[PDB]
Amino acid sequence: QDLEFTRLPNGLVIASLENYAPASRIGLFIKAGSRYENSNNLGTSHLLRLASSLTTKGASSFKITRGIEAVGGKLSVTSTRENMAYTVECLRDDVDILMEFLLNVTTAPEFRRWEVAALQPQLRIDKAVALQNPQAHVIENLHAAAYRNALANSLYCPDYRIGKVTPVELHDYVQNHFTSARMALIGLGVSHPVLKQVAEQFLNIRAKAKYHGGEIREQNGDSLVHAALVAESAAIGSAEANAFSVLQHVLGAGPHVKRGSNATSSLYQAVAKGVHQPFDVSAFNASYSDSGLFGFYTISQAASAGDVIKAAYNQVKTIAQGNLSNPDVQAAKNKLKAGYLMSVESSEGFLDEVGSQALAAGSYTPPSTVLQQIDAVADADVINAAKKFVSGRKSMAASGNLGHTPFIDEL
Amino acid sequence: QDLEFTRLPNGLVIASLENYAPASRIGLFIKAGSRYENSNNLGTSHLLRLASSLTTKGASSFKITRGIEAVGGKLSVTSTRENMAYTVECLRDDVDILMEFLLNVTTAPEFRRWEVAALQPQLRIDKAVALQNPQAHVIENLHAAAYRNALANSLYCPDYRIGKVTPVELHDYVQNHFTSARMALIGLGVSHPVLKQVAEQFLNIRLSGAKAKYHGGEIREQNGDSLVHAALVAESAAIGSAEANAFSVLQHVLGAGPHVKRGSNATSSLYQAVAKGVHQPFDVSAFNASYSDSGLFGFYTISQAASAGDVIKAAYNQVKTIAQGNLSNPDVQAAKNKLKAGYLMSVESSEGFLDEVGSQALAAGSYTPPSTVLQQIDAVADADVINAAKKFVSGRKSMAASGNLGHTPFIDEL
Repeated sequence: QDLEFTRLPNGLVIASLENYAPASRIGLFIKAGSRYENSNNLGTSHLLRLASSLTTKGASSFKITRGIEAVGGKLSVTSTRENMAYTVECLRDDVDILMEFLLNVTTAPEFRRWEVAALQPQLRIDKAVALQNPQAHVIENLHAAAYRNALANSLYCPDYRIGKVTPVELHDYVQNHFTSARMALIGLGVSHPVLKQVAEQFLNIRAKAKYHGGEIREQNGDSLVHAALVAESAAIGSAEANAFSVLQHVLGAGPHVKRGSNATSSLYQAVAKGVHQPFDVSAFNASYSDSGLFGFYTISQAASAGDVIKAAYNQVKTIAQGNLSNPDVQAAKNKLKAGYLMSVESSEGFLDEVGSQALAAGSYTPPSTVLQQIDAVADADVINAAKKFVSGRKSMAASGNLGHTPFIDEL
Repeated sequence: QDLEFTRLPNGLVIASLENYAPASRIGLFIKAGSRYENSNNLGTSHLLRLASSLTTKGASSFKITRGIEAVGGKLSVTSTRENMAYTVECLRDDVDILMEFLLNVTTAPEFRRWEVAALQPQLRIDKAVALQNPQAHVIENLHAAAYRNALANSLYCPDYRIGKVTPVELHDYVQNHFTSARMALIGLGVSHPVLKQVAEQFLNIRLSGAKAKYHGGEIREQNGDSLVHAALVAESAAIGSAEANAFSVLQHVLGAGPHVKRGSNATSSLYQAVAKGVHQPFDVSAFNASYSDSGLFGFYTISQAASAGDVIKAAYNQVKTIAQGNLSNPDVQAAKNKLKAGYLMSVESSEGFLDEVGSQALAAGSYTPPSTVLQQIDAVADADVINAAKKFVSGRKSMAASGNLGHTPFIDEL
């Protein structure tokens, strides 16, 4: 079948693709990420990721939990700095139940304060777990430096707001962003007019990422240095941004082979020529509706990172000068064509690509057309892309034992 | 009497001033602050501030504690990023006891590991107490930005080194910096050759320091607090330079805190300049830090969350106008009278005097009498004070804050 798609006069979107799968899948995306938080109501969105499965006007927290598990369904939340996502899974004989539970969470939650207060310390858990993975320190402390207010906001609540988030801020945040204009309802293995029936019946309701640059240095006790160095980018959808996406793979954005030596990654090889001590490196490419970021992510030892980062910085530098050949670029295209299609292979990874476009575009982009956009990329744009990285103002962030780590200006 | 002074061939210094006070006072200063810590052995000096009153080869931790208290003496430690200080108080009939305890702490401590491990969590206390006073966040997070390695080091141990400081690092830090070349023994109400007798007998003993390379930058510690604490500074002149005295004058011209209780700081150009714009509770004052290698100068800020962006610009402009040339002699003459007072009032006590004696002694080959210091104040020209302000405006900046920064600017917006 083909992906249905439309829009409501209230600005709401619907899609549908009856894949004939046994298990349906429905996902309500939205533009209510963490960038929409001011300095006052921080940690709000982290509470909302957990505020699902709470009391509603349509049902209680107990009915929701068991009513889902009785049919063996699923309920999961995903967030980005821009977008949020409420998603379900179930069998297509059980769609109508999960919707009634889904919308009561989204549309009309009550957020009774005691349930909220019992939920606050869960933040300390979900945060500190995900910060075991050291990248989450770096990336969060990185966006705090590159950008000022909006996209610099953390997905994860800071420590001082714990037990201070009110229901008042939530309902405000609900009413201020959970609007039909910002939403995009999506369903797979499901018919189109059903979601029309649901949305018309129920969902029919009512800052800038200013770049600054800078640097963070989180000295900690750990033998490995985690570090990143980036510059301002192009927003998603620009052909300019596709050039970075190509440039990302030219440098090598992680191994394709298990335990491979990353033979084609110009960075990992360029570092290997200088360094002979365990390391890792890869291309970082973040994109957003207003802006994005590009550069590379670093892992090294405490007494060798100062060599690794310079080598990566020079490899990008040579490519900006003009040192780049077509087949190298053609290879990165074949990678990018693969990275996209392999992402949307599953129902889930597909589902993220559908509504992201739907919120960021007035229509779904078929993947075949995306492949055409890849081929449209010129090698010179990829070079001018690298020029921006070198010439543009930088943003930096690290964590570890920084006894030998340089700064921006030394690079 | 007059302040005795000399130096030993091993590079050790002694002074003495028999003030005929009932209570003696002795202080062993040294160049072993926090700048001498690398990234590996951080928190070391914070442990040493507490590692006093531990076991030694000369005595046990119990003997030291009670033997002092039995005579009602005192033992206190002071540290700076450059210097440390071990000081005592006692009655002059009880000098020889406190010395034997003092030197055994300094000269030959054992640092037996279990006592050390029982002492580690005390760091979490002494730190977090002093960080109740919000300035300590700002100032520490400030030096981390202005400077790279040496003076950027915190006096206070970071959280990850807790329970990881070894005795090995200490004895190394002892042997690497507790040398006779870096010390300066001082005693008041005490005779000179006594300290000569002690030092020659005991202190006659044997890592280099690092540079305070300036970088600039900014820190922004978003927290839940209605008040914004903030600072903005630039690179300075080291202590002893006549250049540095100009800042010290410029410090008082702007107003480095009230002289009157609850006064409106009538002469503080900053507090008045802010007052012309703002009509909501605030505070501001001149910040002037100086060090042997470098220093810092600027101003410290306190404002509300939704008004600091106006306060800092007003202070920035008041300094800016003065750099352009807007400055008169009697305004400058007033700040001199302040500075002449701030110095003399500091060295009024035996204690505040004692810090001024040995600081010079470590940073100079001889004591500077205060009368000569007053001459150096009068030597300052108004134009140097203006060129001083030019450096603040023209030089690269360093910034730091803490609070609700919803409306707070950056360096570049200033």
